Amino acid sequence: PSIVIASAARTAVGSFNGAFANTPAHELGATVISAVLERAGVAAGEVNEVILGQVLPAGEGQNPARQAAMKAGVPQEATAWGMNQLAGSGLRAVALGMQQIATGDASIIVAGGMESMSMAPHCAHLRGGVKMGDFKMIDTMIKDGLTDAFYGYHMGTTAENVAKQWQLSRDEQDAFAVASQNKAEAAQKDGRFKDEIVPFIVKGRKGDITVDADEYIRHGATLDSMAKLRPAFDKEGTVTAGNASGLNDGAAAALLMSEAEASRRGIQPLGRIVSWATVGVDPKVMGTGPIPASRKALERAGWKIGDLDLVEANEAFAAQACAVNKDLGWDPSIVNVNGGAIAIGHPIGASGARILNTLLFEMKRRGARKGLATLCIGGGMGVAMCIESL
Amino acid sequence: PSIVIASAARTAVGSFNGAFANTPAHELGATVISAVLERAGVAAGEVNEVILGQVLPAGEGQNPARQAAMKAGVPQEATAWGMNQLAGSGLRAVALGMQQIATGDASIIVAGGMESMSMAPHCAHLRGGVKMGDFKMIDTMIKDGLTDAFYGYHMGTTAENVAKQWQLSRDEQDAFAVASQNKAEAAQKDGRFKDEIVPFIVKGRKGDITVDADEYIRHGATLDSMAKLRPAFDKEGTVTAGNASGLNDGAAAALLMSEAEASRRGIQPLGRIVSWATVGVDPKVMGTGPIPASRKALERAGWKIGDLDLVEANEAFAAQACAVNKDLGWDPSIVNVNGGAIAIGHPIGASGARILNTLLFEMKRRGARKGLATLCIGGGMGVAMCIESL
Amino acid sequence: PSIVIASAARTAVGSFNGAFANTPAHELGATVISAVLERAGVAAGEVNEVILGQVLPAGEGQNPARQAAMKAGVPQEATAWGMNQLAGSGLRAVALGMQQIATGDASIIVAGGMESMSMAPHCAHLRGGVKMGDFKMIDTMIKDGLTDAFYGYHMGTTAENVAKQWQLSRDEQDAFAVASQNKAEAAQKDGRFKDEIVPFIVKGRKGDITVDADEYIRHGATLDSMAKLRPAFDKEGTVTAGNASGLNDGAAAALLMSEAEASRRGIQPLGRIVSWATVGVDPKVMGTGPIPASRKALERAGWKIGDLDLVEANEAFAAQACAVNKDLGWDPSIVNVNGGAIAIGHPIGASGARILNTLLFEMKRRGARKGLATLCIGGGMGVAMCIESL
Amino acid sequence: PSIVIASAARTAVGSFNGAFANTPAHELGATVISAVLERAGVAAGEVNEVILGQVLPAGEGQNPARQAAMKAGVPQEATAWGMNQLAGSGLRAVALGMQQIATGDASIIVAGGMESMSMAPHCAHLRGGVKMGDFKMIDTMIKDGLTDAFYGYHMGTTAENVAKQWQLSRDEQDAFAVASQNKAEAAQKDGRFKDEIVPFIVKGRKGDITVDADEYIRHGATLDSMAKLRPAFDKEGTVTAGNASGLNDGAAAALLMSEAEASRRGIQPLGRIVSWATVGVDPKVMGTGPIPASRKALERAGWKIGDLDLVEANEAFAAQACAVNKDLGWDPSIVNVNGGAIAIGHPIGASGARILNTLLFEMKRRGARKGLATLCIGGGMGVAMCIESL
Ligand SMILES: CC(=O)CC(=O)SCCNC(=O)CCNC(=O)[C@H](O)C(C)(C)COP(=O)(O)OP(=O)(O)OC[C@H]1O[C@@H](n2cnc3c(N)ncnc32)[C@H](O)[C@@H]1OP(=O)(O)O
Ligand SMILES: CC(=O)CC(=O)SCCNC(=O)CCNC(=O)[C@H](O)C(C)(C)COP(=O)(O)OP(=O)(O)OC[C@H]1O[C@@H](n2cnc3c(N)ncnc32)[C@H](O)[C@@H]1OP(=O)(O)O
Repeated sequence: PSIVIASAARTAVGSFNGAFANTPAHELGATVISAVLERAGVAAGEVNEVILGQVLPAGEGQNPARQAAMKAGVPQEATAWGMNQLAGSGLRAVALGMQQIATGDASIIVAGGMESMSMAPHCAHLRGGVKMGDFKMIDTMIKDGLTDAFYGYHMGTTAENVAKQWQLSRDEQDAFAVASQNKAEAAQKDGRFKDEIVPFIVKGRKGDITVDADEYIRHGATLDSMAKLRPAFDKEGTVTAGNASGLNDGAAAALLMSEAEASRRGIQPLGRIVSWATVGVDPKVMGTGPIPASRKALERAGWKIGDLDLVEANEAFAAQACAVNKDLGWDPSIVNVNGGAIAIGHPIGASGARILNTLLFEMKRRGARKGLATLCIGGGMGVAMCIESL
Repeated sequence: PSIVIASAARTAVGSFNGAFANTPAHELGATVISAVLERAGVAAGEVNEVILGQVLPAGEGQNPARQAAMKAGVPQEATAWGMNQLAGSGLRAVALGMQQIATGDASIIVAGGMESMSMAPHCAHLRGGVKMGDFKMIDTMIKDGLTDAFYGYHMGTTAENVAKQWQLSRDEQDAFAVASQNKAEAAQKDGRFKDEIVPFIVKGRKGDITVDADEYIRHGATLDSMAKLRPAFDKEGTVTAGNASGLNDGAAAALLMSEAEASRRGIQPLGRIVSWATVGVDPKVMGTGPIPASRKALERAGWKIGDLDLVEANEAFAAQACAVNKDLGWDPSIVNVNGGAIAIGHPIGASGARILNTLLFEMKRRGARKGLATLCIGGGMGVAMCIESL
Repeated sequence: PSIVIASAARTAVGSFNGAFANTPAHELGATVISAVLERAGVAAGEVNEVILGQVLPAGEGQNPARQAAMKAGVPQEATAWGMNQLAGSGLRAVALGMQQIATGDASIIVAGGMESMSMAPHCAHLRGGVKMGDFKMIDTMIKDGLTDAFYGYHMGTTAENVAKQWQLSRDEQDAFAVASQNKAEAAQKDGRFKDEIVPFIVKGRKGDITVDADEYIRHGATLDSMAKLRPAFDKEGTVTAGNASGLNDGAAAALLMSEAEASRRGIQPLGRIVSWATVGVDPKVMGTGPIPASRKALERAGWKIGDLDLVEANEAFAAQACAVNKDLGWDPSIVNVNGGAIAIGHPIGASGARILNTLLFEMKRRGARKGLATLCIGGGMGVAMCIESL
Repeated sequence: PSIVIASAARTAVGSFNGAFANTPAHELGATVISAVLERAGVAAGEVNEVILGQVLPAGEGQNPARQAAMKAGVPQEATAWGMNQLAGSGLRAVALGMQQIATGDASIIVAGGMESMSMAPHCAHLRGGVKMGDFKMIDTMIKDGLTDAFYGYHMGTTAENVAKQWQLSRDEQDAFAVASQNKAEAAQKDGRFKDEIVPFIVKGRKGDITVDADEYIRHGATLDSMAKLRPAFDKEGTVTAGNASGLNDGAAAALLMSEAEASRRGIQPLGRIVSWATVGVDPKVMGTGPIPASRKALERAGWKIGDLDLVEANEAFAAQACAVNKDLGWDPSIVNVNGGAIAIGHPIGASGARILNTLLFEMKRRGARKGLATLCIGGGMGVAMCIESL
């Protein structure tokens, strides 16, 4: 069983309280699903199921994955469900949809992730009531999306654990965060984000606004701007607003069918899916996931690391990214070539569906036979997926 | 591939704000995880991945699937995620774990669902700031759990729609409710729930308490007690609190491995998952969900409906319950043999693993060979699984 | 000018989240206004102004004093206002009422206080908009009621400051606390709170409840009960939940008019206001306020301490009550004869009027000619009033 | 007994979330207390009591009046309290101050009001808990300040009710509004608010800002810009954002003492308090309050309406201001000569002292012998004060 990605589409990544400040995630998910179908000329009524990862659904209504699907006119017959591997959420959904087809329980899947971090509420358990005293209204975005459940600290503190263990400096992490801005701003001028991006219409009261640009890419980054920042996590630390990724909005997807099914419908696929994998690492050093998780995908497929021609390794942080870059020892010239999540941004639940899209469209453009996407996960996991263009 | 349910367990079901009014889901989760590990004779350190369905995770923190696994003594090298097909979730995860093994990506999965509706917070988007005027604190249990996202009313109003369609009188709905309470009260006194129930110790400042008994079952439910209430959703309707299920907290799971992997180890499985299916219908009549699902399941197993010896079909509402039974035509004596959710309760994400456990253990207890699990789903779906005893 | 208290009344004092847990303060106030009218034989039409002290009106709506008056049927042509000198309020309002009549601006005043500490809300300033992370919902009872504005600590910490300066042992404070409970119980049992209490009907869906007993008074309070408690404010402190007053709900009032006005109407008044005073003291030892205030009241009356026949000195804390009695040196057997606030409760803005009602109705029953009510006040003040029988 | 206002002062009136956006009301009051002292040449040590009207003190901590007085160096031996008669507050506190001196209980009183509508929190009663279903976080500014407690509608609705009863057109309201702005602008440019205003230093982190101008006053207000607004309260209405006052922050105060005392000190007082009055009306038409209150004040003074040389009548709403002027029939050319609240702003509990400050300083400037200040009050009341020059 060979399961292909016939099409792929992603919204631009927005900035926290930015383009998509008041846009429910499922609206963004609605546009990517319509966009994969439109691109593959498959009608929404041919879609068996919609699998969207999502970390931050509080307030958004029953099963926002279904809410996306219905708004893109996937009929009532089809099915939709969410899931959560935090930041591996959006790429694991592609694996799960891939698995729906190899097991012969669905014919055509649309799988990705969606994320409105801007729209995440504050919350508090108030059923028993609060007999007396102050309490905290909690930011679900931070609590459910960015804080470890086991130690109680921010994910910036787990990338910092990788900065002392691998001895990565404050200079070296500025040289990756600037080099991801530089690579990404080049990309954006060059139009290389055009193909993958499907524009989204933010419906306003005094005028619509079509968003087709990733707005968290700061233009023309020097080094002295990065190296004059103040650590956001430790107070004698090395991770900062500039070498860590952002908080973002965004949705992203891929359209799945068997390889036989694409070629019947006259569809030249972006890739085949050849393997994946998911492993666990010490939570304290959660950024290291992409290492064992790339290894096991690369073993399953039957590929080495030197084989690879193109790689996305989500830059949740600059500490974690460099560490996965070092241990695996692959050519860093082919890694995050149109930049990564520092510059682009990091919409948690969508982000793995993002870097899958960037790789598949850049793989097409440049002529790379073998790609790899990978994402470190909070709690200490890694996830990966080896691709092969036809 | 031929996967088998080696072991299974669940907590008792808690009343709304009752025994587990302050117990986080993942705590209830860890207890059921430890349970199936110990019941199969597999050590936590052999588990590859934990899949928990869960509908209402806001405030609990990062990926409660990982929190339940790590607490239960599963080692950091394994992985963990959750998902949301609403009331279908807890059975869906078992099917999702079956595909990991079938696809050659996991040896051994723990799969089920967990839900604390007690612990679901209220919430509000408060980033913009509220310059003036009231804003709503939104009950996430009601918003994300029980409210249709397209039609804007409760699930119980969809039960009015199904009742109106199927011409199911109030007197009929109350007679299904009282039976389901009478079956469950009978099964409680007779220890038919003891096997599957694993006690949960609620730790407290002032005394540990062991919960080993479903507390939502009302003893000696009479036809008058059901017939004295008012309609809860429609002011000239039929659906009341007596003939719908409640708001509850619990968890439930199953350790899945290939059939061969069980034999090596001397485990006597509680079932082979022969076939599974999920179908979509109109959100207005979401209770009809089980109908196309149970029929597609049966088609995938190559079974006729008259081949089943046992059925658990989830009792969200006595209106939809009566109707699903009416269509499929199976003997109602082999349906919810030990009562259903009206009596036992309806902890949403957990329900699908809840009824599966119930089916598995009565399937063992009476020597039934063929069994089917099914659940209706908000926003217009159903899910279903055949189990066959070894 | 010679001003009399023609009539007085109070609700029973409710326990925190007890009998009045969901009764707005103005509803309690409305019953006492109606009662002082009924007791004097004065019609609501004849009232000029209602003045009600109240510390925690947040969320009750515009000017709760006007709500209470309107509810009691005081005509729209009268006026009403609220005021806040913390625990002084309910007494200070009476003096303020006296001054309307003494300056010829009113003939007929209803004055006192009202408080629902149970109904006091949690709050936060949210107009700016909170960009990110967690914020504090503030208990307005604690913040606006019980915390010193200059030093940041609870009123109980000022009770420790007084326990330290006056060298007041834990066992001395406990014996006082116990004696307060035992004298309150004896008075309650003997019917001594009957004349002052007007019953309050708590209107309830499933039945109305008449509350006519002070429910905070513990029956059979033992010295061992007090002795076993942990210090509530300082870990090597002496002040506990037992030897401090509680958090409580109630209202109390007095109907005033000139002595010649009472004479024409043939009313036998409860008392003439001979004098009153308010003084400040250091916030840190706020419980000492009654010292300077009572001395100043007595000076203004032309009375010696030895001339008093009965005293209500409010029992915020055993520590401060003991300091006060020690310094003034009045005969302790004439002070809080029927118990005090440790036993009865401390509904802040209402307590001044509460202990005036107690003073006035014991004065009448025992035939005492000369009386004095006094209270300490948060932020460092006291208030005192001298009453003589006609 | 003759009471004089020896001195007076006010902060500039701040725009809602404008200059004083994060300044607690007691900090504004502390600056005005300091200023009346300095302007009278009276030391803070000689103050007996501070009395500050305030409607919205939730979350500011214990008795903000005491907080203001202490910050101003008023010694701990003095006393301070707050009161609430809504927009009547800041004036009635002055009459209450007078009465303290008039009955021989104090020699020296600072009295007025302070309000921060910007700092007023949102709130909710959460003590019992919220077992299920949505609940509102209530804007305390709207709930406690601006909503009628009997009818449940905003004060702007009482204004409409007055517009309809007095048959006041939109065009007439708009005219009056534009006249208020144009007159306030003129008075501001010409320096007429300089004497009354004390500057307030907003303490910053990146620099202090000195505020000494009333920032709500729109410069170059056009009739067109009033006329184009949509009714704010009634969709076929008349009352708009433009012909209503605003939501504002500010404080104001007067230092009082006897006339014989000011003579001893050699103070030339701003005025003698000759009479005051407060009267109730129907809540539905509360804007009319000033009518019977001014009449009652004039009758107490022994004055005819035509004896007045200057008047401040608060402009809560153009509709009610116009009705007041119609029924009383005083020359509109002597009313709100420097504009009113539509232009200047309406910090509720501070406004009655705000307009007293404007009457007094204009009375001084023009040599006007007889004045009157009056306000309407939510819930159906009025307050008025007569002032004579010495
Ligand atoms: C503001 C002003 O201007 C004027 C003033 O006068 S300042 C005074 C204002 N009022 C105050 O400061 C209130 C003082 N009291 C308090 O703050 C609170 O009651 C407190 C903090 C001291 C207690 O906190 P709490 O969490 O509500 O505990 P609470 O339930 O009341 O009692 C604690 C325990 O002691 C027990 N207890 C209470 N009173 C007791 C007594 N008299 N004897 C024996 N046991 C007692 C209770 O049963 C409870 O036992 P359990 O936990 O096993 O059930
Ligand atoms: C409590 C008591 O006892 C006594 C009393 O007297 S009650 C009186 C107390 N106060 C009140 O009742 C408050 C009355 N006012 C309000 O509640 C509010 O200001 C209001 C509801 C009327 C308006 O509030 P809002 O929703 O924020 O609208 P707001 O932004 O202030 O104004 C809307 C428009 O009016 C316009 N506006 C107002 N005056 C204008 C003028 N002179 N020229 C041009 N435009 C003007 C603004 O330009 C604004 O346009 P934008 O949308 O482009 O910004």
